[PDB]
Amino acid sequence: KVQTDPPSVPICDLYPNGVFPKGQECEYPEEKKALDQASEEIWNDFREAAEAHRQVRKYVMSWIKPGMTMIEICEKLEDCSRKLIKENGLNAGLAFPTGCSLNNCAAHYTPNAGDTTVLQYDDICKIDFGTHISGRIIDCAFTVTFNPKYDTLLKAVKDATNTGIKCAGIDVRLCDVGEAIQEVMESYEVEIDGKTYQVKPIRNLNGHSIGQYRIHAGKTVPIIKGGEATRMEEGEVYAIETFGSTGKGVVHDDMECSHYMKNFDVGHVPIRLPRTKHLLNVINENFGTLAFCRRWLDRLGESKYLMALKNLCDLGIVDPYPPLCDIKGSYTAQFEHTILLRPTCKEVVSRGDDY
Ligand SMILES: CC(C)c1ccccc1Nc1nc(SCc2cccs2)n[nH]1
Ligand SMILES: [Co+2]
Ligand SMILES: [Co+2]
Repeated sequence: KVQTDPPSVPICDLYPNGVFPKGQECEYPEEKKALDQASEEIWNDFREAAEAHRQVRKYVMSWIKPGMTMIEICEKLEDCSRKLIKENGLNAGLAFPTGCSLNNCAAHYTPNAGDTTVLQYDDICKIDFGTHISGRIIDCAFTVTFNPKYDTLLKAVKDATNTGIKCAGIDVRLCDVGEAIQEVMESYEVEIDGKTYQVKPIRNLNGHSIGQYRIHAGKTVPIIKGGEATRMEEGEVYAIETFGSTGKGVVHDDMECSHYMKNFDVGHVPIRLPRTKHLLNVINENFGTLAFCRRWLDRLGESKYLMALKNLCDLGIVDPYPPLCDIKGSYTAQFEHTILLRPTCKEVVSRGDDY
C-alpha cells in the first residue's frame, strides 16, 4: 500500500521488495563497484532508516506550531518515528532523543518531565532526531522558525552545511571541509530586530563520523579553519552538521541535563547496588550504546532513578550530554545530513526534497 496522511505504515511495508530508496548520489570532488555491492545490505539499512526520517520530518513540519509545548512536539514526533521505523528493540528504532534546542541553545536540549516550556512565534528551534536499522544510524536535523527575520540566518547555515557536504569525499582533508564551511558561513550578513551580524560558525561544535550503534564514532568534522589534516576514508559514514550563530560562536554547558549515553568503550561492570544495577540493566536492554533521555526512562515505568543515573555517570559507565548554548540573547541555527562514503560515490542518504 501507500502512506497514510498521518503516517503509520512502516517504511518496510511500503517497499515489500526490501530495497529502499537511495539518497542523492554525488560524484567525489568495476572493482570499487564490487566492493560497494558487497556492503549493499548495509547501505540499504541506512536507506530504510532515512526514508523513515524523511517522512517523519515532513509530518512534523506540517503541524509544528507556536503554542505547543516542547514535550508535546517531541512525543508526537517520536510516536510517528517509532511507527514508520517499525521499532523492534535494538534491531529497529530511534537512534537518539528528539533535540529541540531553543534560541541561543544550539543542541542537545530535549524536555524532561515537568518541562512547561512552550514553543513561541519568535523561537528558532533546531529539530534533531535519528532513526536506525540494525545500528545503522541516520543523524539528520533542520531548523524551524515562524518569523522570517531569521530567513537569512537559516539560509546561511543551510548553505554552509551543503558546502561541507559537497567538499566531503575520500582522501579529503578534514580541516579543508572546516575551512570551506566557514568561508561560506561568514560570507552571510544578517539583520534581526534592527541589528546586523556576520554569521559565525559555532567553533566548538562539529560534524562527526558514525559507527554501528555509535553516533559519534571518533573523528570530527570542524566547521572552522585550523582543524586536523586527517582524511576521510573509503566506507566511512559521517554526520555533516554546521551551526550558525549571532552570539560568540561557542557553546557551553547550560540548563538541566536530559540526554545520556553509555560510554561505548566501557565493558561489563559488576554492580551490587540494587537501583543502580537495575538502571544499568534497563539501559543495556533498551538502549545499548545508543543515546537516551529521562523521558525515555519514565516511559518504561522507571521512577526514582536520578541517583542511580548519577552513580552510573560518576562510574564513567554513562556520560551525560547537557544542552549546549551560546550567550543569552544570541540566535543559533543548524542543518545536518548523514553521508555514505561508498567506493562508487558519495551519497547524501538523508537528503530530501525539503533540504
Ligand atoms: C554536541 C556535539 C557535536 C556531540 C558530542 C557528543 C556526541 C554527539 C554530538 N553530536 C550530536 N548529537 C546530536 S543529536 C542527540 C545527542 C545528544 C547527545 C549525544 S547524541 N547531533 N549531533
Ligand atoms: Co544530529
Ligand atoms: Co550529529
